[PDB]
Amino acid sequence: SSLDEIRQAQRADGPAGILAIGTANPENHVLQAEYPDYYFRITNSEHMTDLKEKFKRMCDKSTIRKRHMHLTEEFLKENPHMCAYMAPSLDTRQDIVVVEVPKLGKEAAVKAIKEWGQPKSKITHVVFCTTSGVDMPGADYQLTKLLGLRPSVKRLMMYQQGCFAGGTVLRIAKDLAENNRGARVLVVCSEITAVTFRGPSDTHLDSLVGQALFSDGAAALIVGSDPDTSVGEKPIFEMVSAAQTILPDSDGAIDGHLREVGLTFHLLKDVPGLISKNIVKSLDEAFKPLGISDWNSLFWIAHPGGPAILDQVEIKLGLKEEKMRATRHVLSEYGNMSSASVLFILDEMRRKSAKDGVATTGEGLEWGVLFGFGPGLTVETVVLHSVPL
Amino acid sequence: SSLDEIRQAQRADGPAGILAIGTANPENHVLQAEYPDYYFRITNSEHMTDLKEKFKRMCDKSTIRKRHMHLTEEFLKENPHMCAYMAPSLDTRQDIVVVEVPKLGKEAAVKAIKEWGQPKSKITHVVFCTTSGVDMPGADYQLTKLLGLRPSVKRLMMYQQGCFAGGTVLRIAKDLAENNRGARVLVVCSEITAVTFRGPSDTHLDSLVGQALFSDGAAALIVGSDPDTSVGEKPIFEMVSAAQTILPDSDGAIDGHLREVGLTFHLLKDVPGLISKNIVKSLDEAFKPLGISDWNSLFWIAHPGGPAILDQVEIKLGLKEEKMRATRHVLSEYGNMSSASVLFILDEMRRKSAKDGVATTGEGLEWGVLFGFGPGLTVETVVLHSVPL
Repeated sequence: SSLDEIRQAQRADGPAGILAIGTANPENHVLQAEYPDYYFRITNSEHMTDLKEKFKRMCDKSTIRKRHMHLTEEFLKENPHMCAYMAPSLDTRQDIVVVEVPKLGKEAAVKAIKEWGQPKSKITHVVFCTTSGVDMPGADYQLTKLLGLRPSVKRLMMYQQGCFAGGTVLRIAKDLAENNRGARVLVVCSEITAVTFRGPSDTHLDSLVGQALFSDGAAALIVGSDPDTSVGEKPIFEMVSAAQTILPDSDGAIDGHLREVGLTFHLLKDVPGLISKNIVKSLDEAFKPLGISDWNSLFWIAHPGGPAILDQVEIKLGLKEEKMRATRHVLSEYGNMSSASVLFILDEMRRKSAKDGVATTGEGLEWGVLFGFGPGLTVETVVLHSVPL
Repeated sequence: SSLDEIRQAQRADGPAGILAIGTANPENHVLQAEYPDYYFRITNSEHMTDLKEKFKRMCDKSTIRKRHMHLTEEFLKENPHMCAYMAPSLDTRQDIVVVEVPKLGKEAAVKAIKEWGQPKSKITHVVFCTTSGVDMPGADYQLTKLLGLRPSVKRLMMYQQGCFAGGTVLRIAKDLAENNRGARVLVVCSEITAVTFRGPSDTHLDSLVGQALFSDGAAALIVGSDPDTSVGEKPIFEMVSAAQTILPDSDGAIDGHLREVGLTFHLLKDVPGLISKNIVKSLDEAFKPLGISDWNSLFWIAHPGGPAILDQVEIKLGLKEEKMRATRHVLSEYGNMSSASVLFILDEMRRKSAKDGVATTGEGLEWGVLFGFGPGLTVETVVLHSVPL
C-alpha cells in the first residue's frame, strides 16, 4: 500500500549475473598479413610508397591476425566515395549500418537466448549499444522487431558511445536487473566499421591507425538477478560494482566526429601512456573496499584498443604474462570490435576455464576486473566475481 | 562480506524523487503568428503561394504562440545552404549543436543545482539526452566539464532519442537512484532545432509539420532516493513505476534519419489516432495494480507532440478540459521541445500548484501520470506521486 512497500516488492534481491553470452561476426574477413596490399589497392593508393611501408609496420605491430568486415572488395569497387580519404559518403554509410548493425546483433542475441534456454517473452529490457550509425527508431527497436520480443520491453538505445561502452552496458544492465524483480535484460553491442572505413592520407597517420585496428562484431548477454536454477538458469559471472571516470590531463586525447565524410577519429595525446599512468587509481577505488591489492590475483578483461595499451598496462602493474591471455586472444582473432570486444573476452575466458576444468569461470580465481577504455579519456571499471565450475 | 551483504549496503532504500527542476531556452524567439511569413521569406520561397497557405494553416492550428530558436535570421542569411530544402549541411549543423546543446543544458543544470542547494560534488551520475547532433566524447562529457563535476561521475549519454525520451530519462534515473545508496542523478534534456531546420518543398510536406512544431529548450533535474531533510532536500514528485511499449500497427509512423542534409523526419500514419486508441492499455497496466481506474483523478503530464494528440486523448478518455492545462501551457509558450517538454510541464505544474496554494505539487491530487510519445511508435508511461505543500 505504502510507497515503501511497493518499492521493496518491485526490486530484485541479489546481485546481477551474466546468464548467457553469444557472439557473431560478418562471415567475410581479411587476414592482417595481407591487409596493407589489399587496402592500398582498393583505395587506389599504390603510388604512396612510403605511406604503405608505414601502414605495413602498423599492421605487423598490431598483433591482429584476422578481422571480420561486412565491407567487401566488390562493394567498395562500386563505392569510391567510401574509398576516398575524405569524400561525402555518410548517406551510403548510414544506409549500410542502419540495417546491418541490428541484423548482426540479432545473430548474437539468438545464440545468447539459446544458451539461456528461457522463452524470449521473459526478456523485459533491451540495452543496445553501437558506435556505427544512428537512426530513429533505433537499432533497439529494430532488434525487438527482428527477435519478436514483447512490445512492452523496456529499451535503452546507446548510440555513438565508443570503445569504453562494453563497460557502460554492464553498468546499465546491472542497475536495471538489480532494481526490478524478475527483470531479464538482453544486452547487445554491435559494431560495423562501414562508417569509419576510408582511404589513407600521409598527413593523418592517426586515421591510419584505426584502419589497422578496427573490425566488426556483435556480442549479446542475458543479465539478471535472482537466477532460477529450477528452469536451468546459471550465472557465469556476477557483477559487484561498476564505475566510470575521466582521466586527468587527457582532454582531446581521442575525439571522434560524425560528419558528411562519415566518422573520423583524431588522436592528440599518448593514450597508452595515459591509461597505464592512471589505471591503478581505478583498481584501488574498486578493490580497496574488498581488501584486494594484488592485481595478479584477479582475472582480467581489458578492452584491446591496441597492443600498446595492453603492453604498457602489463608493465606498469607488473602483471604476469598470462593475465592478458584472453584479451590478447580476442585482439588477435578479431581485432578491436569497439564496445563488443570485452564481451568476446568474457566469453573466451569462461569457455577456456570450462574446457580446462579449472575451479571457476574466471580462470580458477574468485575476483576479476573488466575495463573499457575510450574517448574522454574515459575508463569504465567493473568488478566481477566468478562462479564455481 | 558476502555478495548479498555488499548488495544490500550498496543500494538505496526508498523511491526515487525529483528533488529540483530547472529550465532554459535560447533568448532568441519567434512568434508563431508571424512564422509563416518569416519562414517563407528567409528561405526565399515566397513564390510558393499555395504551400505557404498550407503552412499558415499548420501554424495557426498548432496552438503554439512562441518558440525559442538558437538559429537567427542573421545566421541564416550567412548560411543559405541551411535554408535550402535539401542542400549538404550536416557539417554546419553539427558545428552548431555539438557546442550549443551542452551549453544550453548547462544553463538549465545550474538552475536545478541552485534550487537543490547542495554541493555539485554530491552529484554521482549524469544522464544527458538530446536528439540534436552527436559527438565523441559526448555532450555528457562536455556538461561534466562545463559544470566542474567530479571526474568520476557515472555518465549515460542518450543520443538521437526523439520525443519520448523525457519519459526515458526518468526511467533511467529511477533505476540509477534507487539501486545506488546516496546516488544523486543530474538529468539533462537539451534540444536545438538547428539540425532539423530546412526550407519548404511540395515533395515533402511532413517535414513541414516539423517546421511548425519543433523548438529549442533544455531542462535539468536532480533525482535521488532517500532525501536528506537535514540539509534541505525535499522531493517535488516521487516516481513509482516506469514502463515503455510499442503501439500495435504503428510501424513506420514516425521515422527520423540523420543524413548529409541534416535530420529529416517522415510521417506515415495517424499518430494522434494511434496514441488515443491505445493509451488506455498503458493506463490500465500502470494503474490496475494501484486500484485506480478514474483517469480524471490523476494529475497529467503528456508530451505535447502537437495539439491533435492532446485533443484526441482528451476525447477518447473523457478527460475534463482542465487535465491538459499544464501541458497545453508549455506547448503554447514553448512549442514542442522534444524530450525536454515533459520536464517543463512538471516544472509548470509544481510552480502553479505552489502559487495557487493547493494541497500537493500535482494540482492537489495524489497520483499522476507522465507520458512520452515518439518514434516506434513508442509510449513511455511514468507513474508519479505528488508531495504535500
